Amino acid sequence: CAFVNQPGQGEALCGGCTAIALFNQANQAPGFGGGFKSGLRGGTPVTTFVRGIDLRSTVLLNVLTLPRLQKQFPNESHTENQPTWIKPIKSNESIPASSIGFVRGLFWQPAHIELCDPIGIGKCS
RNA sequence: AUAAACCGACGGUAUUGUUCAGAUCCUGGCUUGCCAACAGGAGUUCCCCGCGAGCGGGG
Repeated sequence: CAFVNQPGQGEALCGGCTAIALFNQANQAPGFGGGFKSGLRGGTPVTTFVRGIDLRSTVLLNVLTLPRLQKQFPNESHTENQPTWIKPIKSNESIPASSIGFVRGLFWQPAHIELCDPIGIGKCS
């Protein structure tokens, strides 16, 4: 990578270009090893999305109807519908599992990282 | 001056040792190469000399 790739893609990042980085890192990438974790599907998980003629149609076409939604994660009673950031990961060795819930699972980001202070008016790298 | 540019897939290695291809076997029997023949035939032979139809001496 250091040999074959262009430098300076990481100088400066933005609201979008960063948020996307964070989500992508949490779900679709396996970094960084060494006592970090990747969740929940695993590492290198693959996505499958139905596509439409327009982003609008597309984003909806992959939304889950309330009952189809209800069938998969209904149990609810042991719900947590609170993101890692709203309510934190319960520290170490837990276990509990299977009670992740409708929301807290999809936005499950276990990177456990504090994004540095924002800066500047200039181009996104 | 192009997912380009700058850019080794690199180094070390016996395929080795033992081994008759052997013993037996007629290619045998029958045929013609015969008939005719003066080695005929024809003096051009190119140049110099000497003595006269020709004769010598020279290349």
